[PDB]
Amino acid sequence: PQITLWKRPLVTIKIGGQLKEALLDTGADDTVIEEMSLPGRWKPKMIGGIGGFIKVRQYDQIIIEIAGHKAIGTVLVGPTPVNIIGRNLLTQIGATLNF
Amino acid sequence: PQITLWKRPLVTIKIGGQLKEALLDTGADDTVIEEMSLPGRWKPKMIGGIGGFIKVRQYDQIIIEIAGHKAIGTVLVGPTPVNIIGRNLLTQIGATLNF
Ligand SMILES: CC(C)CN(C[C@@H](O)[C@H](Cc1ccccc1)NC(=O)O[C@H]1C[C@H]2CO[C@H]3O[C@@H]1C[C@@H]23)S(=O)(=O)c1ccc2nc(NC(C)C)oc2c1
Ligand SMILES: [Cl-]
Ligand SMILES: [Cl-]
Ligand code: NA
Repeated sequence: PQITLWKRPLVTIKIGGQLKEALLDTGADDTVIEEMSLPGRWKPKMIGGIGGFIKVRQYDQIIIEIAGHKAIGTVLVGPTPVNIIGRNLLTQIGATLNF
Repeated sequence: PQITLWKRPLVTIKIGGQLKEALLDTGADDTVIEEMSLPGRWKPKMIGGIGGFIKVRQYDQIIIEIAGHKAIGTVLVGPTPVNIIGRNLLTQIGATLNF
């Protein structure tokens, strides 16, 4: 699709069999989702956003569907205010910015 | 242009007579620029992201040139770690997300 930006670019994602809403975010290097259970091991990561830095749990090689497109990659879990799909998975679904 | 997302989508902007680098950010509702002077009236505002909130000055009806395209809108000025062009100005240059 072609998504205009008059409203937030929210899409449905599916992770762990669950549907969630997430924001397609070209200003995010990585994908960050609200607290949930994911399989496997995690590693620590610090991420800096507008209000300072927070600690998240990094899970690698996680299967996630984004707007009907399949991706398999890194998901960070932590106290983000909204689920964000960042460039690491936007690239997997072929997304570009155009003007 | 078509901007891929393998790296941060940074562009040059002109604002307040100054050239700056800024992130084209579909996850940002508003445009937020690092501390600088702008003319006219302003009012305080709080905006929240990962890490929490920062206080900014809200200036309305500010012209910005973004990658060569002029636009007008509200610009928030405050201690953001990066200059962000948010949806309120991305729409005016006709930016879309495509995949
Ligand atoms: C988290 C998003 C929902 C919103 N942000 C935009 C993001 O694209 C930021 C932009 C931004 C800010 C500060 C530093 C870098 C980028 N990304 C981000 O935090 O990525 C960071 C967090 C994580 C995400 O993936 C990696 O990217 C960095 C570090 C890791 S925001 O910068 O907090 C932001 C911007 C304008 C806004 N306008 C508003 N208005 C409200 C009142 C409706 O809120 C705003 C919040
Ligand atoms: Cl505006
Ligand atoms: Cl349009
Ligand atoms: Na003004």
